Amino acid sequence: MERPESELIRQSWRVVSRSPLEHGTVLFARLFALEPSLLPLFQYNGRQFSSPEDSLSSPEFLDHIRKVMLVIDAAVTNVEDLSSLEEYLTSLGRKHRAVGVRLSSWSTVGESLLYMLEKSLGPDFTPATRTAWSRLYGAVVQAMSRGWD
Ligand code: HEM
Repeated sequence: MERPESELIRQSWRVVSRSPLEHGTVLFARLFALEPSLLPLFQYNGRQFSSPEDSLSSPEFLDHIRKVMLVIDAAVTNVEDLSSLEEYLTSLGRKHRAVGVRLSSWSTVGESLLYMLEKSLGPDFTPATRTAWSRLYGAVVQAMSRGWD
């Protein structure tokens, strides 16, 4: 990730980072709207969520969203030199393994992240901004993939 894209990522993330659960709530609502077959992957207290709105009522799931947003925040923090996060990201890929699932739906999660950013930023979601985030997301998924394999 080069310099120009890096300030773009930082600037755009500031808004998000002020209310991470409200934003991650959009990401996951979008995710389950696009691919409801991912809903059963998130099971707490020996229960499957029936509908996407059920997931938003689960404190365990909302806490999961906060973890996701904290990891994206760590990626933003290290956007200039990710290799600093490489080991952690490989360990995160290992975690998915695993608990049970592949990362074959990585693009859908990526499009849900970009959806949340588009909706939050509005006119500030420039072509340059989208491209920067797509590349950052791609870099994170690659490190996680090294994890998993
Ligand atoms: C490729 C599609 C993905 C799927 C289907 C998926 C699904 C899941 C599932 C089922 C869990 C376990 C939930 C639980 O039992 O609480 C999980 C954990 C997690 N995921 Fe994802 N995930 C994907 C990609 C990602 C990406 C791209 C990131 C971040 C950039 C991410 C960050 C996390 C974090 C931080 C956890 C918690 C890890 C821990 O407890 O140590 N995931 N994911």
